[PDB]
Amino acid sequence: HWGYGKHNGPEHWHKDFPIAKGERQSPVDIDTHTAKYDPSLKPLSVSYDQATSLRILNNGHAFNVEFDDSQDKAVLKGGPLDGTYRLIQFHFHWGSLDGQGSEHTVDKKKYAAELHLVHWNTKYGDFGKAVQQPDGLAVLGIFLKVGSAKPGLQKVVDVLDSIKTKGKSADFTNFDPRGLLPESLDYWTYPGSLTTPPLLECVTWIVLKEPISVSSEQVLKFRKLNFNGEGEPEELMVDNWRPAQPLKNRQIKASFK
Ligand SMILES: [Zn+2]
Repeated sequence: HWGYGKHNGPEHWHKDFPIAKGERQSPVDIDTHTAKYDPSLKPLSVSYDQATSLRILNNGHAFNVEFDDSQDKAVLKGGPLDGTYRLIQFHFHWGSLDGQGSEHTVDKKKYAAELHLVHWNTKYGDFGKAVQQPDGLAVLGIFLKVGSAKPGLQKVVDVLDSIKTKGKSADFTNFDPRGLLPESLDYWTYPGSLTTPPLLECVTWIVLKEPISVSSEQVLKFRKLNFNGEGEPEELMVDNWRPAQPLKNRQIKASFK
């Protein structure tokens, strides 16, 4: 019964998920002056040309755009990563106001939203096995700021009315996630965790420096979603972000000078 309310929000999660107070929790604040350039990192390889989206689901905490992850069709490689990571889903975190919503922060700055493209390491066979490993997942995080619209987001925004409430899904084929990426792949990377329960410490985070712009109208549509199920009291799906956690014994590395 975790969520983002007063009585069940991030500050409560540790009671059911003690790993919430662990050594490599996410998100974190990215202190840009203390991140260090690492010349031995590579460029990221983001290979989404064969991506096969299937469905969009309101799971009660966010909406997930799900992919076919039964072959190496949309993969992330390179950067800090060893081996091949398959795209399974993406989702967002966002605020009630444009001044908050991101999970990671940059010099304490909060963005209006944050996109998470979730990938699992093929050496572990399935997502469920991958999340039990320290190098199981790679999550590409992309900040959203409010300004110009993102044309490649509009197909997502337009289906949201059909998945208003928890448990609703809709077919969502032929969506191209390349239309959600910024121009630059410059990034920061560090070892962390899922940002939702069970908070497993299985993620190599790759957070892009360049935000994407979305319009106020696009984010407004996110904010019409509901945390509740149909026929339950309406609670808008807003402020579905975990705040920054202690960095502890971690260094954030930069791919760029
Ligand atoms: Zn997320």
